[PDB]
Amino acid sequence: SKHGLTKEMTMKYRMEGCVDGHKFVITGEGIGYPFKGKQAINLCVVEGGPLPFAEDILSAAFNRVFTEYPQDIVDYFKNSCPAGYTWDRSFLFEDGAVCICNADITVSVEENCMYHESKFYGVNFPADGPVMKKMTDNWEPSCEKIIPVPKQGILKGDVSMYLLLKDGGRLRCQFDTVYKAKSVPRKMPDWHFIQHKLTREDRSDAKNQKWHLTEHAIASGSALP
Amino acid sequence: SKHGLTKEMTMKYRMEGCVDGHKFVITGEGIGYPFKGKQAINLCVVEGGPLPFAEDILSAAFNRVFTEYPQDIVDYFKNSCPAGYTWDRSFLFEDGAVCICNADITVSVEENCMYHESKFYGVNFPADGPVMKKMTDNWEPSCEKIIPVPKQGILKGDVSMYLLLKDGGRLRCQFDTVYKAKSVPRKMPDWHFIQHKLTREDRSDAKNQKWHLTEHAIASGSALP
Amino acid sequence: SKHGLTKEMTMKYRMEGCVDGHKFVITGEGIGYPFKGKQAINLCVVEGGPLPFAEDILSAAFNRVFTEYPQDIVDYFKNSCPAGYTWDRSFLFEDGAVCICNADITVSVEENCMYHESKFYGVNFPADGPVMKKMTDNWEPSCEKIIPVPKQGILKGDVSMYLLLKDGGRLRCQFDTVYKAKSVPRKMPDWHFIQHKLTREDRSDAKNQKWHLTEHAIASGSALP
Amino acid sequence: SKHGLTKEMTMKYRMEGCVDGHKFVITGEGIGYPFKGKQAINLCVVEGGPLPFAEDILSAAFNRVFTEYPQDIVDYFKNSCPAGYTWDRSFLFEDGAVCICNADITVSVEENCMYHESKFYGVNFPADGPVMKKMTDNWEPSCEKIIPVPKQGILKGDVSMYLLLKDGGRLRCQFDTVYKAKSVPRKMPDWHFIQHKLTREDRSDAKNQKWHLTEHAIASGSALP
Repeated sequence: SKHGLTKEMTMKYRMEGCVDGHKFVITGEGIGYPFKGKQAINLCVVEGGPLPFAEDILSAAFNRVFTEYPQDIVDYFKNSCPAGYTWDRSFLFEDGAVCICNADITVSVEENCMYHESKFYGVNFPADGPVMKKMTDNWEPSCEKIIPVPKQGILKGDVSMYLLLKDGGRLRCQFDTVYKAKSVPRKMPDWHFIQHKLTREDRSDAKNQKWHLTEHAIASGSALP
Repeated sequence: SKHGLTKEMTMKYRMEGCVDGHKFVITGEGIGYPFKGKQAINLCVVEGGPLPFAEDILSAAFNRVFTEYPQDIVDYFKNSCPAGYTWDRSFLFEDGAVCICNADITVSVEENCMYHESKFYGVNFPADGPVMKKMTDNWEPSCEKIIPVPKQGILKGDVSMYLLLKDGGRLRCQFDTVYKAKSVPRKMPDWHFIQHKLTREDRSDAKNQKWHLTEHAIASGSALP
Repeated sequence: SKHGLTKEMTMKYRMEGCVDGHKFVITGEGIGYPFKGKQAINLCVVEGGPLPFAEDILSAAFNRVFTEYPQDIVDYFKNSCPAGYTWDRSFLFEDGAVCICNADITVSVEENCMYHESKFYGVNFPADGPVMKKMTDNWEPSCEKIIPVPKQGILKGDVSMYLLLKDGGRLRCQFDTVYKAKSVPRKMPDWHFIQHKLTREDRSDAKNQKWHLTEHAIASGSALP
Repeated sequence: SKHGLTKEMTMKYRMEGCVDGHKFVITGEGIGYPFKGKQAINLCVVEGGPLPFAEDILSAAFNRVFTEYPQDIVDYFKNSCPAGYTWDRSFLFEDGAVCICNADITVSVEENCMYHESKFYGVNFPADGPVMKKMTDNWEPSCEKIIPVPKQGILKGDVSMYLLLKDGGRLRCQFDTVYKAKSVPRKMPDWHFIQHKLTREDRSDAKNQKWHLTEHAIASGSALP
């Protein structure tokens, strides 16, 4: 219980959102390894299912506690634990669609469990587009830049994301994030990168829309000396 | 009760939102003239006040039923009444801040009253910026383009907005809106303009954050023959 | 010769540019009415023809001297004559393509003729897109906002443009312009609108790519009192 | 003379451009190591000096031949040699300024020298801004994503850049590039990253504006297995 964290943790999730006027509630459970930056998550749509839009857009909404950090970069995210941190993100798609997501991350040390509460709002996805037609096929791996805001004790993230399409194409989406520990820390990182890789597999049956998500994420500094 | 509307109506409002992590609830009452495109509104912060951000950002969230339309353009908004219409908008500020707002408009014909329920979410306003420092001084009058989407029976709005600043400057914000009647109509307008003019005056006292808002709005076609 | 201008003038044009690596030179002649805001132009491709891209993208590059101004708004553009004015514009298309155009406008009072010299550079139009496939069908009429920059004696223009497509669709393009009289004037306008309407008709034959362009443009203040 | 390249090469440069209406010509000479991804360049302003804008904006305009590539990623850039390749880029600054740059790269095998011819156009830098006030202090190291366009035999680059400011701040700029070998190759890379690090030092004296630029660049695949 280095910051209330252990090598293998469980996670519980609850998301509320509204995309193109369609409301929904999703819940989930997962297992992850904070220090390896690995997590695996099972989501279940609990209101408003089946969703009229691609599962893939919600992927990056479901915890930088799961990142592998080298000893030589401050780990703003694990240091914020157990109380945790919150984040706000805008997604700007190349076709004018816009999302905002908000999440709150917290640890129960007694349960060795992370609680994740999020809100997802999306507007202006064209009904004819790959998201509303569910023609998407996961995000490509990426490199996000993490930038400290020193006067404020918060971080920014900047990653240009690509949602791959079933027809072989790709849809660009700009993520701009604000990461805020619940207690603004005296120790702050220098700017660094975090690389990410997602997998997503639908496991929906007759009763329920359900899928499986994984992330693998590793922080690092510039490769140039 | 042409569409359940009369020449002078009252309006009730309830807004829930969250800007840079700060939650709030606002309620309001107003009086307006649908056919003149004129409205006047009094807002009161009922949770989360005083607000940490400029009142001005919420202005365009508080009803295209209040627009003066010439006989020769279909009035998508009055035609949707009494049931009403919903809209979704993204605000993209020049400094990277992003909002989304959602509203639902409906008429009680028996009460001669419009009900307005909205949600406002904003992220990434810099703490040092004019919005979070409350250094803004109303929006400049504008011309919004309204564009029909014929296969779908909905409209888009496109207006480039300018929030004026107390120091003499201006902050650009791009509004992209989707307007959706609750029943998709057979009669749709051609593209047209709507011009808008807002006024805003804070009337906050010791007990309550409160302000007064007005809009005047007129639709028209191109000025070129 | 109010500013070296008369009610009906001729115009000569020369444009050099490069779009997606393809270089070209266009020359033209026209006739216009400065005080009515009306002009008609004939262009001829003189190097690099036939063009691999839609004629329509060059339309707004070919003179705010041709705008109808009411007496109650300063006419920054006619006041700059005969010496004239220069302008710089960025075009940002919704699909990531980007152009820049630069023009220089000047009067020969002796010839009652406006000289127009411009540069047009475009990058990143997808080869598969409506511009490079020549699938476009004129711009929709628009309303540009003109904004004074008082410390500097220059104007900005902001117009959200829509290039119509032969298949019934539309392509958004954001124009941001800087208008600079060659002598920064003591008399500056307040912000106002200019509305525009273009027509374009190809008149290409066997020897030469050629087309005809017209503009009609009228300035005005807000329609709200 | 693997593709006409050797381990250490000289480079000659000529740039023509225009930023906010100010024209200029720059020439340069350098020495670099193609296989190490290292180059060092000396620039001299030969017309239009001293420049009214920060040297730093021209930095990324002055050759992906200088990138360290692992054996397991196709090197589109060295493979295009000696004939070479061309590229087109848009720069979109957070404050609305816009640039376009075009370059042509070619090898003289007999002289063991790379020739670099470029064009740089910038508009809408505010006179009051850090670029026009020369208040900038180099770009931060970055990670660019290189994306193949398989039907066309060209690459795209996407990098979100940060120009550091003398006052401790930062200015965001989005680079979107198109890389085109003069002969479209049968061998194309998969998407990968290139990381970059620039240094810039002014060496201007009484006669001439002059500076020294270096780049170090290394390609790599995702760090996630």
